[PDB]
Amino acid sequence: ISQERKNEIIKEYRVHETDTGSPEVQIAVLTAEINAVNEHLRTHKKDHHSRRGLLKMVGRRRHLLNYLRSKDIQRYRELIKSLGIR
RNA sequence: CUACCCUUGGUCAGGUUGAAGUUCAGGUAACACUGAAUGGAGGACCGAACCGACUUACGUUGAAAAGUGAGCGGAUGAACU
RNA sequence: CGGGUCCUAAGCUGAGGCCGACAGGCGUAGGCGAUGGAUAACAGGUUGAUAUUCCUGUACCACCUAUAAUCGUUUUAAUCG
RNA sequence: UAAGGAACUCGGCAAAAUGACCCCGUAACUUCGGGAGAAGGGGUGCUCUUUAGGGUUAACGCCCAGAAGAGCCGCAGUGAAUAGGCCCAAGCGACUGUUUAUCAAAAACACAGGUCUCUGCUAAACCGUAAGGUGAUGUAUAGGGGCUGACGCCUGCCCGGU
RNA sequence: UCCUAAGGUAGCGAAAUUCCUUGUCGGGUAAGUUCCGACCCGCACGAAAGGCGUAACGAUUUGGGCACUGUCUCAACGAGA
RNA sequence: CUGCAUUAGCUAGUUGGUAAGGUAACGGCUUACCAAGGCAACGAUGCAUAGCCGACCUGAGAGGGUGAUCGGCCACACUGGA
RNA sequence: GGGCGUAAAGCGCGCGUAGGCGGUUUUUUAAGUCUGAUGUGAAAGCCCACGGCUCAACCGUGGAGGGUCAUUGGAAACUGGAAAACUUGAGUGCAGAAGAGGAAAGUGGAAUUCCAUGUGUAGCGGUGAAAUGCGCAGAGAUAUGGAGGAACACCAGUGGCGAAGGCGACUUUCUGGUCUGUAACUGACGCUGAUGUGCGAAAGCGUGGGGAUCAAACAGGAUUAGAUACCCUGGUAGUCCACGCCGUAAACGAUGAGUGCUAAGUGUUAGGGGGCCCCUUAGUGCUGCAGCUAACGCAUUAAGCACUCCGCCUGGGGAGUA
RNA sequence: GUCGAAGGUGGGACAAAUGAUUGGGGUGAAGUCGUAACAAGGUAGCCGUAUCGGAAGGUGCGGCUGGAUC
RNA sequence: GGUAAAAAUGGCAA
Ligand SMILES: [Mg+2]
Ligand SMILES: [Mg+2]
Ligand SMILES: [Mg+2]
Ligand SMILES: [Mg+2]
Ligand SMILES: [Mg+2]
Ligand SMILES: [Mg+2]
Ligand SMILES: [Mg+2]
Ligand SMILES: [Mg+2]
Ligand SMILES: [Mg+2]
Ligand SMILES: [Mg+2]
Ligand SMILES: [Mg+2]
Ligand SMILES: [Mg+2]
Ligand SMILES: [Mg+2]
Ligand SMILES: [Mg+2]
Ligand SMILES: [Mg+2]
Ligand SMILES: [Mg+2]
Ligand SMILES: [Mg+2]
Ligand SMILES: [Mg+2]
Ligand SMILES: [Mg+2]
Ligand SMILES: [Mg+2]
Ligand SMILES: [Mg+2]
Ligand SMILES: [Mg+2]
Ligand SMILES: [Mg+2]
Ligand SMILES: [Mg+2]
Ligand SMILES: [Mg+2]
Ligand SMILES: [Mg+2]
Ligand SMILES: [Mg+2]
Ligand SMILES: [Mg+2]
Ligand SMILES: [Mg+2]
Ligand SMILES: [Mg+2]
Ligand SMILES: [Mg+2]
Ligand SMILES: [Mg+2]
Ligand SMILES: [Mg+2]
Ligand SMILES: [Mg+2]
Ligand SMILES: [Mg+2]
Ligand SMILES: [Mg+2]
Repeated sequence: ISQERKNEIIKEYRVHETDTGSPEVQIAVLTAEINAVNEHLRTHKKDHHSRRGLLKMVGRRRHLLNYLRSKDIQRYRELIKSLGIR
């Protein structure tokens, strides 16, 4: 995804100004990137190498979503409805 | 008459099975996929009309120059008319 | 009411035309040709023998004649097409 | 129709047996569809009592349709009539279908599929002396002809002869 | 060693093909020229005049069970033409 | 406190509830009714094998093997039912 | 109280689920842990002591011991639980870097084969030597043109990239990962990974397309005792493309992954920093201590020293068979 | 009358024995055929795969060194 | 660059 679009996503989900590392920001950007590669894979179904990157991104999102639910369930519930992930 | 064909018409009680697809639920990164429900496929199933003619008995100067009786096959189809 | 004085399918025929010892074959325009399209009447009564056909009652369709509310009256704006 | 029960016979030919509906249950094998109604069993009348319902109605009523229990009668309750016999193997043909009108219905024909070959379009092929047609108002994923015949696994060697 | 264009492969096999032949052995039967399995000395199988399998299907051909019975032992009686 | 996954599904009185009956007694123990539960890779279900233990044999120990005599508990009494 | 480079043994390689394991500080709790008390763990036996049998065996008596036991009282370091912090791990941002990483279109040039003509002539081709073959119906050779498929010389390097298998003309589009610096941010969010789930050379299989080259099978020639080979001339599948299937290789570093620690010297790839030199990060080679090893060897790219987790081994054959 | 041992009937499951015949394995004469591997084993060998051949094996494709004189 | 081609076999003991 473009740095412009990424920056827009950070601003939408940043917990505080200057926040770039919160699970919310990281999950949101990951969600965008997963969708973009899923789009690539629809046209290019035999780009196995790119799909592997997508699999790693899905796992990293899962692990952060696991951590957030563990720490703050409200923050989790708000993030999943906002990003439409479940 | 009969064979095939052309054009235009008609007919096929009732019962059964339950394809694809779809929807919902679950499931997935997205798909596969799973379960219900829905759906109504087929030279599909059983069985009358109808069409046929496997067996057998009768009939054999016949009721009949090819039939009758009892069973028998198909019966939405390459159907029958 | 069914058919004709309506329509066309397959098919048949076919002015000229094309082809062919002859006879004749083929074929265009155009015709003909229902098994289909279009198309205005029903109930009751009645004979030994006919009936949506006769009769009784109540209808419908096309056309004609007359009188016509109204509308028009020649680039026409009433009307046919 | 005693007793027997295929001893009959070329051969169970014919006959007998099975048969309805409901419930339980159901194998090898398989192309996963099937096989299957597999098979093998159980129930079925009438009366009374209690009692889930559904359709149509304001309701009543009417129509449909169960369940449980307790009784009654006969040799027997789909009390008549009508309604699969079944199973295990082997050959052949995949299959539905077609055929010797009137001695053969089949393992024969056809078939979807395979393959070879011809054919560039006024196509090849076919009918006609021709004209004119079919092919096709189609155009090589098409059309004619030969052979093979679902599907699965396969399909070896020989071009000397014709 | 001789010959050929090349010498039949896989699979299958007393077979819708096997003369000899009721081959031989095993199974099934009290007893089986049929049948099934196996064997291979294939008279004279063999790969699209296809080879070998094959679920489903068959008024197909074939062998064996269960049930059933006047088919039979072996006939008898009754109804009707 | 036992082996086997070349045993992965198992169960319909089954899991729970309600009521009644029944038992010294609690309880699906049983029976109607209602619901769809219960169990299982932390090995259910199946199959095989086996009485269990105090002990006993061995081993430096940790372990391994075994379950005579004696004592405890359980089960059985020709087989099966009452 | 053993191992898995070469002896038997690292899954071909990822993505991940359960499970196992997990950085630093504080506070608290007390499940594990530690320390007592109480009850109980029959008797017999074992063990120890003593006593009785002439001794011993044996008999008797008293201790001692035997729980993964229960109940209850303390301790709190560690493990666990709870609460609150931290930034070193792990990520994110920001600023840079290189790359045959992947997918899909498009564009080139060399060469091979075939076909068409011109010139031209008696061979060409091939081998150890031959022959089959091709050619005289004009071959081969040479010149020019056309058709088609496949692969990309030079660059090119123990070079680069990728989890592995792999990836080499160029262009564009889409897309994955990695490294350096910085220290915005988050704040242990981590590691491994049974069962799962994907990817996976080549050959092979299915459907459709394509067919230059090479080439199982197959056919000639030759060699040979024979030659079902090696060599020669041909040649089909296949080799190529698409989409499915297969799921295996000495899929190898015969070396599982993660983390930290432990002499040096030298080359190279992509960076960073400071004065050609020095320092530094991540790769990639060679050489070589300590240590390790049966030896060979390995040696900061461990096969050294450690901790976590997974897979695997237990004589050979039968057999990777039934 | 309910329940009910034993018994009967039926379709399945599992186990063991046996069966014409057939398959590979093992062992055992100094049997027959060839010579595939070990040396550059006389075509380096081996791994996966495909196909072919009396037999070991051959050949194609990819891979490995656990090969490669000068 | 090469390269000459062909080039089989030989009981178990001690
Ligand atoms: Mg039918
Ligand atoms: Mg009849
Ligand atoms: Mg039928
Ligand atoms: Mg029928
Ligand atoms: Mg005419
Ligand atoms: Mg005229
Ligand atoms: Mg008419
Ligand atoms: Mg009259
Ligand atoms: Mg009798
Ligand atoms: Mg009798
Ligand atoms: Mg007889
Ligand atoms: Mg007789
Ligand atoms: Mg009969
Ligand atoms: Mg047939
Ligand atoms: Mg038929
Ligand atoms: Mg006839
Ligand atoms: Mg007949
Ligand atoms: Mg035929
Ligand atoms: Mg042939
Ligand atoms: Mg015989
Ligand atoms: Mg024949
Ligand atoms: Mg033939
Ligand atoms: Mg045939
Ligand atoms: Mg016992
Ligand atoms: Mg010891
Ligand atoms: Mg080894
Ligand atoms: Mg490895
Ligand atoms: Mg004691
Ligand atoms: Mg390939
Ligand atoms: Mg060659
Ligand atoms: Mg392997
Ligand atoms: Mg380094
Ligand atoms: Mg050799
Ligand atoms: Mg060799
Ligand atoms: Mg060969
Ligand atoms: Mg010797």
